[PDB]
Amino acid sequence: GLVPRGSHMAGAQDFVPHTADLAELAAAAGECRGCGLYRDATQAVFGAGGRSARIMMIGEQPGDKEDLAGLPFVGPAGRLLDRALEAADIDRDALYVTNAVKHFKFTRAAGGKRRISKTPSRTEVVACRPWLIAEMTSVEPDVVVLLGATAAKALLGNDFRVTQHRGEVLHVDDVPGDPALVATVHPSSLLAGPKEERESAFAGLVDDLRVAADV
Ligand code: SF4
Repeated sequence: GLVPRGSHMAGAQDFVPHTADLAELAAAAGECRGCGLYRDATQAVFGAGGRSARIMMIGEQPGDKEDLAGLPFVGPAGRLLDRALEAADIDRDALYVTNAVKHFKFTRAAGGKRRISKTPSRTEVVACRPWLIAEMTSVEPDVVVLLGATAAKALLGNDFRVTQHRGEVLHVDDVPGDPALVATVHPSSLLAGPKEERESAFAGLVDDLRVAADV
């Protein structure tokens, strides 16, 4: 064909430039129309960090605060994650942090105090995955921490259950570079609930971060 058929016809793939440079990738994501989420979001929120990072962390999506900060993990969940990283003795300079989808999907409720996140469909996750693959091949992390169900399923499969594999180092044969994978609870889940449950859950997140950092 004058123009061939191929992966560039699906999802975000044709918006991803043939460069591993994270600044160029982030600039290009600002123009992505790979699914419908770019329309109502303020901006794309690419990952943050550098290519020497040994640990990559992936959440679900930018939330209300991130959508306007332009940066991942800035809101209350990000502050809880910072507390856990510090308890786990993990250097922020060793991290590249991002999300399975790069545009905030949301609604409002009258009387609300924030835009309410809505779950990306598996269709949206698969559409945005080209960016995640670009990030992973750019950074070459030794280990990927998957924060919550959307991010864990993005790499481990749509049937994967975070709740059934806590503490475990995983490897799957179609992830570029074959990094270790550790799936854990998303920090937003630890913000609410009875104290004893939040405290036990926090300790478990610190444990999983420490497993990842010991890879
Ligand atoms: S969520 Fe991902 S695939 Fe969809 S428009 Fe945004 S960057 Fe592109």
